[PDB]
Amino acid sequence: MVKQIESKTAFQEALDAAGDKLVVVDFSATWCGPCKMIKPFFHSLSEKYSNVIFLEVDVDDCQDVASECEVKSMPTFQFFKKGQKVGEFSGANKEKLEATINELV
Amino acid sequence: MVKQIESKTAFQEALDAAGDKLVVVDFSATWCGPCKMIKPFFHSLSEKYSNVIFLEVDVDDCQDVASECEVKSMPTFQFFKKGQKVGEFSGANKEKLEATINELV
Repeated sequence: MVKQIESKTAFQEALDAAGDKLVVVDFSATWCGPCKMIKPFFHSLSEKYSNVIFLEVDVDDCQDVASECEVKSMPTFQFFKKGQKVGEFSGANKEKLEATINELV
Repeated sequence: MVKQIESKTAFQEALDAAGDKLVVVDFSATWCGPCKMIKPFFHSLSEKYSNVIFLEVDVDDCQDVASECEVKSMPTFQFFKKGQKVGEFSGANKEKLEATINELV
């Protein structure tokens, strides 16, 4: 299920502990409408794909992580495999989220 | 020069007091890179076009205004004439900002 990130150290330690597994990070903001609309579906994906790690970073909480990951739209999903970014898109598109997970797993 | 908005009442009162003038609102976030990159140029435009009102809304400060204006990218520029939205785009594009101001003034 979804891991809540509350520091840059925790973000890095998570990308390390993932090993060979795909990591999907949702960068979101609480005030932003599309973020709220997609949160339940992002949590259902985490129950459906045991083999993929799902992280949530609130950009207001972790402005340093947000800045460093160069986020500028919400939600933004970034995909990582062994510390490397292998995909990214923004917008609350359900079909695209899952289709990207299936391409990258 | 640029007016700092710190409430929804102040945002509404500003759109009222503008009368027939174009209002350009920059929705930004302090942590976001492109926002910081374009801030000086947005302030130079405000000195150059006396006849246009330039407002700044920090989306962390005025999450209600941000939500209601349905912002989801930073920076987002929204353009208003007599309380009505007449244009919008996002991204730190200098030429486009000024070209839109000249189309709408």
